[PDB]
Amino acid sequence: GSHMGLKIQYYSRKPHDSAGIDFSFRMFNTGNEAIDLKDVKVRYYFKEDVSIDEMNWAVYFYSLGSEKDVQCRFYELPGKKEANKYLEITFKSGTLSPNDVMYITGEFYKNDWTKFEQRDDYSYNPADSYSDWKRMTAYISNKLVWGIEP
Ligand SMILES: [Ca+2]
Repeated sequence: GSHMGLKIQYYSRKPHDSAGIDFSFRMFNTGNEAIDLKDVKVRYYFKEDVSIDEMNWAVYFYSLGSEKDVQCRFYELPGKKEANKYLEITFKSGTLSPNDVMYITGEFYKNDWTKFEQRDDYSYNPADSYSDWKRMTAYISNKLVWGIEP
């Protein structure tokens, strides 16, 4: 009984052209040790020509505490054919015991209110139910534990 593990499931009911990108997801502790969410980050990858400072994000719900405890930031991802941006989600608090699940809800937008095209976004899963989603990644202490980077 000696390893940590996470798994992400997510889906978006937004149409492929959308003002908001929904990054709401759930995450399970699949290992056999409790996890401090302060050590965890998650990435949602996409493609956009706008600068990271031309987008804004919001988190509306966090099952393990206040929504204020979920902090996000946009980053550039250069030199990759499959994506050129990610939103990284981090946590100020929260604990997940083995087999427990957490949820967040959140969306991001362009400052100029123009629409995103999501068909070229690596992490987009247009669906109406949960399944394991390998195109969002999760890390513990900066080590990759779930998913596949672009
Ligand atoms: Ca896009």
